[PDB]
Amino acid sequence: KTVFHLGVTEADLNGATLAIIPGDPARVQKIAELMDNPVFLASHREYTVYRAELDGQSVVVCSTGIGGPSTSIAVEELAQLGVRTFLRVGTTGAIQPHVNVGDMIVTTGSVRLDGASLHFAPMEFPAVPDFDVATAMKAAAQESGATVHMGVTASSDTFYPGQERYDTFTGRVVRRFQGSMKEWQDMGVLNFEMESATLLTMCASSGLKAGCVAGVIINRTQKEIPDHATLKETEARSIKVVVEAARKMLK
Amino acid sequence: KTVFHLGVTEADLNGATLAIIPGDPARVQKIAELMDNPVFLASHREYTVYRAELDGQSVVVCSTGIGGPSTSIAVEELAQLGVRTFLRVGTTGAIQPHVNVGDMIVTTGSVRLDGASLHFAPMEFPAVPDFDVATAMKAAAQESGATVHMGVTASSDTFYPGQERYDTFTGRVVRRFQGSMKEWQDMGVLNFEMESATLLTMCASSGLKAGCVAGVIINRTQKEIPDHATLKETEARSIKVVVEAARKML
Amino acid sequence: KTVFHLGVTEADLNGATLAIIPGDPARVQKIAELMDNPVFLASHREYTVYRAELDGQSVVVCSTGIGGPSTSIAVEELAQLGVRTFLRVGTTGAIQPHVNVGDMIVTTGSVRLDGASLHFAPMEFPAVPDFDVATAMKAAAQESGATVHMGVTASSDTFYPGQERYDTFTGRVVRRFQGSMKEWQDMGVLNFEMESATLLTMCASSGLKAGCVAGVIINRTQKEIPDHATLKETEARSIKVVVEAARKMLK
Amino acid sequence: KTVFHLGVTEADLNGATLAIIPGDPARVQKIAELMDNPVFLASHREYTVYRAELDGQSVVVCSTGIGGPSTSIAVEELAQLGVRTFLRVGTTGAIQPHVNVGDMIVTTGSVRLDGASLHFAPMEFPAVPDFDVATAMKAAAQESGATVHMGVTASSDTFYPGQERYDTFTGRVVRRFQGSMKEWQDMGVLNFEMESATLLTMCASSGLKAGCVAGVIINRTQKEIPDHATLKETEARSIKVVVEAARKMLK
Amino acid sequence: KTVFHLGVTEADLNGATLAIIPGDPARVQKIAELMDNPVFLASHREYTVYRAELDGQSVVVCSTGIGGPSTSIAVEELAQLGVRTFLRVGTTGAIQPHVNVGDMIVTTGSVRLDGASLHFAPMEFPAVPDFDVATAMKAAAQESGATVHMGVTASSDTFYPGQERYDTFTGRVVRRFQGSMKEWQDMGVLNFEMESATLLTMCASSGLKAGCVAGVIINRTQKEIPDHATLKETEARSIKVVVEAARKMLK
Amino acid sequence: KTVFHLGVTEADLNGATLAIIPGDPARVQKIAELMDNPVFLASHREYTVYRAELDGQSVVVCSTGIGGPSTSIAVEELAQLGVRTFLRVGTTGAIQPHVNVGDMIVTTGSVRLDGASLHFAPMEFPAVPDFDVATAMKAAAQESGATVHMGVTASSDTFYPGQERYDTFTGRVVRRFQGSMKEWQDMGVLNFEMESATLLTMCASSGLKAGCVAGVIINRTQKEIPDHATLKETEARSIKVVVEAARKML
Ligand SMILES: [Cl-]
Ligand SMILES: [Cl-]
Ligand SMILES: [K+]
Ligand code: NA
Ligand code: NA
Repeated sequence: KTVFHLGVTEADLNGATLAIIPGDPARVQKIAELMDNPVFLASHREYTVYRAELDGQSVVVCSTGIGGPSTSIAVEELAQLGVRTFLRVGTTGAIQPHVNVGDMIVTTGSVRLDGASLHFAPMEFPAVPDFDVATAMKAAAQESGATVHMGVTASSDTFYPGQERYDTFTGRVVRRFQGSMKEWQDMGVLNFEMESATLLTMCASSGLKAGCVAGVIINRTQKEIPDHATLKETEARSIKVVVEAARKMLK
Repeated sequence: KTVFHLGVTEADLNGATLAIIPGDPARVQKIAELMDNPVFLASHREYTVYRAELDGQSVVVCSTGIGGPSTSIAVEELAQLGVRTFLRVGTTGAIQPHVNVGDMIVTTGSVRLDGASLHFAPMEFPAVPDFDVATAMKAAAQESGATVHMGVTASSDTFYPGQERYDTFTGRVVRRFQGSMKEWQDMGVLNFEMESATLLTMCASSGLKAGCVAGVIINRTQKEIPDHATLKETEARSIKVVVEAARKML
Repeated sequence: KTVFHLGVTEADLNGATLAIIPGDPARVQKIAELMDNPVFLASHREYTVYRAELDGQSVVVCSTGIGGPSTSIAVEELAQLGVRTFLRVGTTGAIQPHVNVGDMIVTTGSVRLDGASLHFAPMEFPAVPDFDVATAMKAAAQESGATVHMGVTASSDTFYPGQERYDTFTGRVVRRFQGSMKEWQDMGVLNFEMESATLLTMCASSGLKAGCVAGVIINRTQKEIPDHATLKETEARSIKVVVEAARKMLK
Repeated sequence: KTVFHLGVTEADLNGATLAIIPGDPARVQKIAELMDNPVFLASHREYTVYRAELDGQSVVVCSTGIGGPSTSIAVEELAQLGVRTFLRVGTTGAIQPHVNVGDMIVTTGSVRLDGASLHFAPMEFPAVPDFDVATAMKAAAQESGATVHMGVTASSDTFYPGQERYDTFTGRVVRRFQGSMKEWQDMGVLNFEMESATLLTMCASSGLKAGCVAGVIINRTQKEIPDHATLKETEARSIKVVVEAARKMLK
Repeated sequence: KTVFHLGVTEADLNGATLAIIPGDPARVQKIAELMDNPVFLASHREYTVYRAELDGQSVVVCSTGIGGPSTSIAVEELAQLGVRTFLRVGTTGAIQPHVNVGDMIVTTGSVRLDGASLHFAPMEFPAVPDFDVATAMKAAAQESGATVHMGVTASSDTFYPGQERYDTFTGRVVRRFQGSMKEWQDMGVLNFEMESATLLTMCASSGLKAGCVAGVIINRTQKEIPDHATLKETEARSIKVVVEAARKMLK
Repeated sequence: KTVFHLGVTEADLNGATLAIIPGDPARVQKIAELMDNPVFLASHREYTVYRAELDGQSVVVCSTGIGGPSTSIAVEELAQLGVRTFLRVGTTGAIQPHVNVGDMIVTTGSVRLDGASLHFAPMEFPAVPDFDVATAMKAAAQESGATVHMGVTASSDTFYPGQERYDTFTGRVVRRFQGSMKEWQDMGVLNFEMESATLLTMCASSGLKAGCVAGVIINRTQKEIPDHATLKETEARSIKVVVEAARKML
């Protein structure tokens, strides 16, 4: 009746079969307010849950927290309450020099540098979005006017060594990830993030539709720092895009 | 420069940056003749190479043979000669009951039950098609009147135990693949095929655009050996689709 | 010099070298409250940070959120700011019949059913706590009058399939985890939780001291979803213990 | 009655229990014509099937195409039709400086750098030839007057990165295969090819007798290009040897 | 009624529930004679078995030989005869620069660079000692006045390449172990040894209590082969420690 | 210059380039006495080392103890002292019905269910004996009059769960090895053993010549208990065979 982590019932969802899932709980209300009659449902741990209405249809907005584990919980419990489509939205740092701040990335596949994806399908299984969702996301992102990159995302269970960051406490990176960023860059990988492999694998192997869209707020190959105005616009466009993607997904 | 296996030069390709790559060498000419001015280029081993023209643009048709290994050779050598986009048109076995023989399946991602993909990217890397290619294949399949399915393909380095076929000489399936078909089926995997994992991983990790459309010649809900009656019709439909998909990519 | 996620500085920590790291942001204040001069530092995402004083020494309390990924971020950024010792206090599902709800388990080693641990050390590396911390946790737990169990914890990147829960949306569990709970039970594994493998492996391979003590909120031999009853009193004991464990580490 | 890929029946084989299996379909007739009454059976895909008679006994010659996958099909379908002994013949590129063009390599074991072998046996299983076959091949090869090398062959699922070739489109080789040729060389590996691991593992784990014999036509460590006559002699010798090996295998 | 390899009966053990298990057969008599009424039981292969009495309780001393395999046999067959606690006392090579010859190392966890541990638990399982044993070992070692180190031990199935020794016949080390010693050192791993991974994993997963204490006979930051001069003295201190650790475990 | 574990020098071996390596130290003298001028060199741990003479050539006999780890030490340290050929001899339990007690098994390849082999070569590398050694062993075994089996051996790091034994303290076998004996049986594996994967992988990847021969003294699939006479005859034949195998190698 009431799922263990989200603290929400099916009734609270008002027939919603689609959820927009940001990572940050503070972003949930912002996304919900883009739609009609946003309603606060619950807030427990990293899970802030809102409901809103899009073209007369109920839409859930639920934060996942950082990482596949907390994400897998949110998706599972929402799925128990009837949610079938999951739209990942956020902002990300690109690792390709041709990708600029303000561009949109729609994940076509994820490098599974996570662990939670393995709890739903063996490693050989592709962390791939639902085609309709990826299509809707591409459409919404392009209609926003932004430059849109359809490509592979490296999905890491860590923010630091898994994204080959050396500016750390130990300043070192395990053997597996040494020189990994260059390897991903050469393989055409667009960006790092921390939830897509879990989300895509879990859903693609569980009869759920999922996809990931993100605004690029920084480029690790570029030394130039984006201004607050461009960052604000990119954040806003990212959530505008995901809501329009939701609109395209609704029937 | 003449590539080792394909036996063709970049000049032979006449500026072609797109290749249609069937597995069956006999399908190459059949695909090429759906296009303009088809010309036989070379035939060596499982590699039959034709060149043709589609809306004024050169297109290569080149068989890959069966399997990731022979496929990886074909793509690499075509890539050396300037080909950047690869459209696999193949035959496949459906593992979902609702899929019918004669249907088309466009791979959105491949289960990597192959070995060759590992020679281009670690297993964590997704065997995913280029989005434009997958989109073009879906559109082409629909516009050709075909019934098309978008979804995950289990891409196996074997035809028999890796696709959990039991009607074999030993009748055994190695532990790893025991119950695998139902596991894939439960996970929503649409079909079995042998080249998509290699092709998709190799291309997605090498700056090449790839995709796989395949005609369903069998449903594993019924049997293990594809009926010989529907093969040619299904193939004919698939090549119509892949050529139209190529047209959309150009 | 503020860390990326936690939003705190080294100055904010007032020389703290020890951190208590609950998973639940709500539990942070509750822990800091048991110490002297608790002060809210920051709250961003699943990271709520308080500072407090224990026997005249500054102690950080910082939520990790659910899962290895968000935990690894908290630990790394706290480490950048001078923290060297991390005490996880959390909730857990015991899988041994002789362990009761309300009991406490000090992890002596974690089964690495996560992904983040691999970003710090290969799978062969033991997810083992610092010996001094485990010692301090055992003594603190005993001195609190509660029944304590020393032993191995299965640390999963998921709450559902990785802990072999079948009462789910798909009702399926991937081949890897089919029959896994019985396997762990037969191997003497005490409980399931979601952060210890990451925490212990990361710290044991990074020159950081870590340990995990957890209150049993459910016995998996009985059911899959923990009773909401006694969730509070179990939580109350665990944080009492972890503070005393911290006191022993600072002595 | 008719096998799906090869397009032949048991009757077409005329009681043959031994098959010579070259990679190249264009080579099948050549091998068959070394024996008595060569008869074209079928040609489909990379599979050209001939029948011939050796000392009054029927022998099948069937191409496999390049790679374990296409090979596994031919072996399986031939096995269904009664073939129990499989003699791989072809030419190869050595990686040892002491192995010269014109020499014969008889595989005593294969490094499993393929995928198909795993579909018959886990990686721990040795890709080993049947001892009688290896013995017969060594005998035939030595009786040919050529210098014969008995040793380990590296069996790669690719021609390019798996054999650490950098003269490619991307010019890159995955981490796994970087420095791999030198590793194999130092381990005494004689040559690269692309079928033996699959063939040998499949047969050894399925009650089939298999072995691989190859003429050396190029050496990765040598810069000299062998002349046309030498290449022709080596090709001719290789198929003469495999037929003589078949003769020794026939009972 | 005699166990397969050890050649002893339960009656021979005289009610012993605790075993001291050195690797060296010659060390068995030395250990036994530190206690009361030492008696030779049997010697077959690498298994020399003695019995003695410590505070009126029977203690069995049994060599394991070198390696997880022979160790697993000894542990199993002793467990068949009622032994529940296993104290490994061994020799070890220091990985850290300031762990000196003659120091004692108590293993808090083992890097599983072995194969035998996998025969009892998958790699995710922690090679961790029983807490009481590790506690008793630390106490005994510290009370003895020895210089004691608590920490992670790299436990290898080989003495040479698995402990990155280069002064060997080939002078080669497989890719996996190239640079591994520095990796372990940077991760804070204290020492190399060959039995702890198997012993600890086996026991922790089989309801047996185990621990490993080892005398440092070489510092690997200096050389590869232990000097003979300090062997006897280091061994003498280590066995004094393990006997006292046995005393602490008995009750 | 004495090697650390074996406690012998190169001079001690008197130019020996071949070693016979039984697992049991007690069997070293029994092997050495089949040859000329046997001499005790050293005994430390599980390593009893003898030197002997076979047709005028020095041959070392050295025990390895049970398991790959201790075996790898002996092989390495002997190799440092000039030994290049290693003949493992022992007795084993067969898992195939057609393999009777008294028969001889010459390993053609080993299932690497060990850990030490990985310290010399990745798992993909075949645990294969030197062909001359295997050939010499087959010949020597045949000349003794015993039925000889050439085939794959499952080489386990444990005696109990790795050989799927349930008559143990816990009675438990880890998931990996559950049903494993039947798997190997179906794959035609002849026997279980505990040293060959390490020995063969180490030597085949290090320019050393190795092989394994073993008399069968028990069959997992047979109820019948072998009598003392046949057992005694089998262990005696095994060492006779390995000495003759050594003779053929020299
Ligand atoms: Cl099919
Ligand atoms: Cl050492
Ligand atoms: K041993
Ligand atoms: Na989280
Ligand atoms: Na092929």
